Amino acid sequence: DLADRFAELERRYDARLGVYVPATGTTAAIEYRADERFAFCSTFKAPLVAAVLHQNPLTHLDKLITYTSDDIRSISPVAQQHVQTGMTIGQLCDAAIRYSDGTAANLLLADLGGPGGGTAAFTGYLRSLGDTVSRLDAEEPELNRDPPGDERDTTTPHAIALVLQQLVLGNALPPDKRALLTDWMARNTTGAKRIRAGFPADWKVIDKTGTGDYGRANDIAVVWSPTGVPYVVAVMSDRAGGGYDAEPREALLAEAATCVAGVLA
Ligand SMILES: *C(=O)[C@@H]([C@@H]1N=C(C(=O)O)[C@@H](S[C@@H]2CN[C@H](C(=O)N(C)C)C2)[C@@H]1C)[C@@H](C)O
Repeated sequence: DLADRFAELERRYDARLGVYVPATGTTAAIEYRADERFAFCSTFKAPLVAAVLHQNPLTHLDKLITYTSDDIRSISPVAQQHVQTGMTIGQLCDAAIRYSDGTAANLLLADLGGPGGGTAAFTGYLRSLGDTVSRLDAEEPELNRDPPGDERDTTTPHAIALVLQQLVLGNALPPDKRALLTDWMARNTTGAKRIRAGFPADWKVIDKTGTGDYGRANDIAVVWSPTGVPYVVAVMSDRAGGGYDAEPREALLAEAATCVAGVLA
């Protein structure tokens, strides 16, 4: 019984866990707290890259963006290496997805442009995909810091799974732009201990992680069975009971993903 297993994990990790897998052909939707709000943390960077791709000719990827010391305000493993030379939009998309680079995401928000440093256009992009739930209100680092229960900078496992499904499996993007997004997520370096850890090696996994204060740990993925049947898997968690400094616990996500993988196999 999945719901019992997920409740057990909540008790084990003193956590709140949300899980959504959209219905398919012959699988029912899997849902646990799936309509509860959880902080996006860095999972917003997947739809952000989609927004930027959609908004511009493909060769906008080649535009050089320059930035400086006062632009580095959050974990930025790539942008910190590159501050002296600048980064192209393509490099920024790569870093935002594959290293979950915060400065890259801030610069991409600015590229999208408009009110709230790009957060309003980002939210507008989600609305165009029929997501009337999610909202982005701040950039890095503030978007990870909203107190438990606060709706700012939140999505739900349900809302984000339906968004990701459109982006990767559906027709939200033209095939060329879709492939760019899928490949970046395929090559993610931050997800080995999350949804990836719950699925057997012969299943393909592409994903974007999120980690934040109050013990926040998220992962959104598309997985393909060894016969090429795709499923979207959104797992979100927090450990608000430990306060602001509560440690995120990836193991929770690995276990929840293992439970999902068992139903889908
Ligand atoms: C987004 O959630 C935030 C960043 N996203 C992270 C993630 O998805 O895991 C981490 S960065 C990632 C894990 N640690 C590695 C690292 O190189 N350092 C921590 C230095 C890579 C991060 C909280 C947001 C700040 O963009």
